Amino acid sequence: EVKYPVVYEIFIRSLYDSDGDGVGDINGVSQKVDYLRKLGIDAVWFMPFNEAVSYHGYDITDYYNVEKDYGTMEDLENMIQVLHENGIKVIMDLVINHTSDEHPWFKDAVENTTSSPYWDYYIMSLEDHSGQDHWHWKINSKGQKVWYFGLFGYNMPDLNHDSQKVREEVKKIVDFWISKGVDGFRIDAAKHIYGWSWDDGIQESAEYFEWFRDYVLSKKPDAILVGEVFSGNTYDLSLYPIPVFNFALMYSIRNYPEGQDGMIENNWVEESFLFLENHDLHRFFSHLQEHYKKFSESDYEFIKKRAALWYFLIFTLKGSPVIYYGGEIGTRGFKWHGPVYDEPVREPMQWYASGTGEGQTFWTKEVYKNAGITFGNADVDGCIYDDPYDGFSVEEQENDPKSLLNFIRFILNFRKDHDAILNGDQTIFRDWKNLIAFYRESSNEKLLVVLNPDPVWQNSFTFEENMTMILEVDFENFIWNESNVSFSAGESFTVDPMKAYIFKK
Amino acid sequence: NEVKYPVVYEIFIRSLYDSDGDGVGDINGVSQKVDYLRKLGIDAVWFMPFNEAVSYHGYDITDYYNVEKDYGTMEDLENMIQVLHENGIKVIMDLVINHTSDEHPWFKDAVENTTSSPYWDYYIMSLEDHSGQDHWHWKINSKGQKVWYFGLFGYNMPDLNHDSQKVREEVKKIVDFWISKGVDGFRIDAAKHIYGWSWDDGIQESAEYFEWFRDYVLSKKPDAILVGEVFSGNTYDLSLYPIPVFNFALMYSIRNYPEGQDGMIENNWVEESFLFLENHDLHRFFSHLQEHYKKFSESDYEFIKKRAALWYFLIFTLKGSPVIYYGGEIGTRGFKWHGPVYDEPVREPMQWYASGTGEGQTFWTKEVYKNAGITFGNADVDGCIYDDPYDGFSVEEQENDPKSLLNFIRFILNFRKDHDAILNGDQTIFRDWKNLIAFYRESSNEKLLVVLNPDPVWQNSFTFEENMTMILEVDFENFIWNESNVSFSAGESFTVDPMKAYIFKK
Ligand SMILES: [Ca+2]
Ligand SMILES: [Ca+2]
Ligand SMILES: [K+]
Ligand SMILES: [K+]
Ligand code: NA
Ligand code: NA
Ligand code: NA
Ligand code: NA
Ligand code: NA
Ligand code: NA
Ligand code: NA
Ligand code: NA
Repeated sequence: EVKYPVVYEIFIRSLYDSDGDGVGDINGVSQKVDYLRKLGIDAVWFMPFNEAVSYHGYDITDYYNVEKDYGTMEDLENMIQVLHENGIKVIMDLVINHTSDEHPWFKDAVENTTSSPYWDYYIMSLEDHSGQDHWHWKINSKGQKVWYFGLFGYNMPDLNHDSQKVREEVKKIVDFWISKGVDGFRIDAAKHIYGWSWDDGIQESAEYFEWFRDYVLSKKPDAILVGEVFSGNTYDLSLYPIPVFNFALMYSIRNYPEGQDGMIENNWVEESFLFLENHDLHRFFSHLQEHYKKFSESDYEFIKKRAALWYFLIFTLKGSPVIYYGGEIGTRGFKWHGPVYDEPVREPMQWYASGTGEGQTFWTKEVYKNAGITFGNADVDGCIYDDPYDGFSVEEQENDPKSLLNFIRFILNFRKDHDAILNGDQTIFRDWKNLIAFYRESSNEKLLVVLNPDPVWQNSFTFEENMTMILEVDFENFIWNESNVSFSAGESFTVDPMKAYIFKK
Repeated sequence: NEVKYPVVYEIFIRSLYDSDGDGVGDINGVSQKVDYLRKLGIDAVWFMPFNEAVSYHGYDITDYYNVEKDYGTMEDLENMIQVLHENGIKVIMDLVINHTSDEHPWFKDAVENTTSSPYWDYYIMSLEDHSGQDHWHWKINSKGQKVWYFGLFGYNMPDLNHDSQKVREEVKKIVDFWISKGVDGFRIDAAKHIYGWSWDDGIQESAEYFEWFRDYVLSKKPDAILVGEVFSGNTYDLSLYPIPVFNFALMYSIRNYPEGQDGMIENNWVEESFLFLENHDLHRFFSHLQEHYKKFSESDYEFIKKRAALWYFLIFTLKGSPVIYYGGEIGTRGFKWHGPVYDEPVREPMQWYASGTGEGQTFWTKEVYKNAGITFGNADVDGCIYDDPYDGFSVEEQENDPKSLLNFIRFILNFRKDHDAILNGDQTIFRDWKNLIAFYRESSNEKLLVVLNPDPVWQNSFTFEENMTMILEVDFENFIWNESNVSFSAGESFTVDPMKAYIFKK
């Protein structure tokens, strides 16, 4: 009964360690269900929890088992039950573009070549493919050289989705996890299902998800589906027959954090999931710092205010908003380019003022130590982009009325009470740099949402019908209230710089 | 004998060539490397700021009328301009007039003497309280008055007040002065920000400002080169300016779609804009491509080289002045950092030698990296995070290697010199597909058809609208090129394979 649930993206390894090895785990997730519920989220998307070679989980070796680092199948079933009991759905990261090169299917294809049932699961050859783009090779025990295609590299051989066996195997994976209680799927690398290069075959990849959608919805009509199509082009995003993450809006906001004429209409993708950061990007807070060249601590409050304003927008626009774990406390982080790469935007969630306490994950500390990184005291406290006592923690923000955490909790709690946002259509009313205004309307409620992201210039509009102000936000003073004020059709309303309002019919 | 679209080489003096041994690239060093520049096929050099300034990059100026001492003397500069001129190379000065250093004597006087200072009107200053207002800063003078001032880029970069006619007169005077030194044109820093109370405020007002600036400069020197740095990927914003600007839209589009995209040329077109693939504020293009493909291994260098080469080919044949950032021609690597260093790693010592060391090699970064505790890439030892000894990335290793990026670029630039249609011609789009970029260049003296297929997989084809002769073929996948002529007739069909380019002549 909620068309546009709020999604929380969790990296299990960095959330909560329930047994002391420093690694976030599945029982750890269950132990933080109260925090999730109070945050106001409707669903969790987990980064991959299948058995996999690498820490991030995107190179899978068993689709039907749980990564041992995270726990057991029993743990997973229990956690799904706990989240459900708390009104929270579970979205599974489905990684079917490729497997690990350590997947038993692939190992068998390498060993037994054309005699292997899995030879046709992949894109393989015994003919020399040296020098060809994205082709790799292994030598099996018989000394034979086996060539295979792998867009993402030698350790991620591509699956052959022209094989009906592979399609049946995808159906079995879907069936299996639906039987465990999973509520939907986030489909990894949805851009690349087909294509002989990075930007080849988006039409064929989109077409693939017609059969996939039909199958999943046949088994579970209310299933959540979202594809990761890593493109900022609205045409590419709109091609897909399933919802996708709206990278266009995300990039637009990052490029124009003080607004831009036409921002909403120009980056609109119907039914898309709205977000500001994820496990593949610089953290949004850090991006804003870089944008403003404001890297010092006296600029934190300045940055917080701009961040909050764009969260407000994706929480009120039509579509499902996605919060990346820790985004709600302003978690910082930049991708690196060696000797570590995406670890620093996937760091331990900061529960504690001091950076340490019960359940605190710290798996990164050994990673950073072995890599020789001491910047940010990373090799001792585990985080390049967080320090003890710096205000970035759940503990420090929890009872602070001006924290980003409590703003987000406030808006998400507000959101639950308004069917026009949860289920409604949308009609853009204004789409200017300093005046974003849109109606949300379901059969039960009609709202007008307005926001001025410009730090300098006010704007105004005339009411089209009688409405009541039910929310006011002042991002510059960082205060908000729900005092009701009536307005009449024909009345002019001024929207000051960095304010937002919601009016109700 | 005019060239409307000269090839520009962007030089960071500190990182090019050290002529006196302190490890700091200097102006005499530039003169000593004039043969390399001429032979590369460069028509003009744009120098990062060489005025007296606080920081290593030069963008916080304390004297518009003197040369930074790290780089040399005014006499050095005059001789260097002479040397480049004698070699057919023009000189473009980085003109930084949005702001000065807070250590500029004008600003110091304004703070100290307030409304009695001749320079009070030069800045955006006030004795009224501005606490809490964004981009407002203050200093307290010797009389204990708190002086407030606007500084978009920060407290140490107070904005000049361009609504003041005194500041307009000062700008005229700076321009006149450097013109009298033989400077051939100006790259205008932060042209997006001349006006505006915030980062994205006042672009129209800033564009309007350059009408009077252009009119004044051209009145003094009709053939002056002008290009504004407007840091925006929006073609409408870029096209608003009455002077040429760097085409950030095309650069971002190529970086986002390095295997082509429908409408690439037309959707990112900015008339008279300067074309480029990297600069001193961006990740190096070679490194960008590595990240894009997740190909950071040395076994992938060849693969990356080929892609880099085809986009250089494009910006060397499209209408506009192409700009090469120093070391781009050997595929120099580099990522911006976010602490303890920032843009230093994309502004590292030019790699002249296979070994990393040799006469004139700059190494000013070695101390920077040592003091910041950076040992990655052995940087505290050889001064480069993003270069190693004997790794193939140097002028020495590439200069006589037939398949090097340097030899390809040098080849195309010297080819370019012989074709008036590129140097001076108009442009007419013929095809604008992901796997078929094709456009005419035509001057009164020559007509060309340029064709490129950046798609690594899918061929395409077109039909000739008139008889033309193929005068260049480039195979990027095999990394070979040739100028053996082949005639073609109107109505004849031509197939453009993946990763190939052609130039046909009427
Ligand atoms: Ca902290
Ligand atoms: Ca080298
Ligand atoms: K992934
Ligand atoms: K600059
Ligand atoms: Na654990
Ligand atoms: Na694809
Ligand atoms: Na694929
Ligand atoms: Na830290
Ligand atoms: Na020197
Ligand atoms: Na501006
Ligand atoms: Na300014
Ligand atoms: Na090095």
